[PDB]
Amino acid sequence: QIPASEQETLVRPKPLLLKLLKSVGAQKDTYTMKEVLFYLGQYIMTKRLYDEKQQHIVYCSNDLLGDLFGVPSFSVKEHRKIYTMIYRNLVVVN
Ligand SMILES: COc1ncc(-c2nc3c(n2C(C)C)[C@H](c2ccc(Cl)cc2C)N(c2cc(Cl)ccc2C)C3=O)c(OC)n1
Ligand SMILES: [Cl-]
Repeated sequence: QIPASEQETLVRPKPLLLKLLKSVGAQKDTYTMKEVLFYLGQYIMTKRLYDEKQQHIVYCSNDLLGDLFGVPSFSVKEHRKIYTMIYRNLVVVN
């Protein structure tokens, strides 16, 4: 699905994404995609937003994550879709 270089992309989160990131990690201006991806992963895991009997599906209809991504649920295996959902919440910097 994804090239390995993608995680090196330098990004500046939009306000809503930054709000979420600050609840799981230190506040800075610029992140790598690897960092954004990790913090979002930890947010999901700590808040237990996944189905216990169906661990590939994240449910976020009752969470700010749902507002960020614009979906009630998604699969952790759908990597291309996740990248698209994240990208709409940031500006790439070069
Ligand atoms: C309960 O057991 C359990 N174990 C494991 C998982 C679990 N599976 C994956 C991820 N997780 C966690 C950290 C949420 C993780 C992931 C999912 C959603 C988001 Cl926004 C962000 C991340 C970082 N990701 C993934 C997604 C992309 Cl685009 C690229 C690379 C990876 C590795 C996965 O494939 C998981 O997901 C809820 N549950
Ligand atoms: Cl929330």
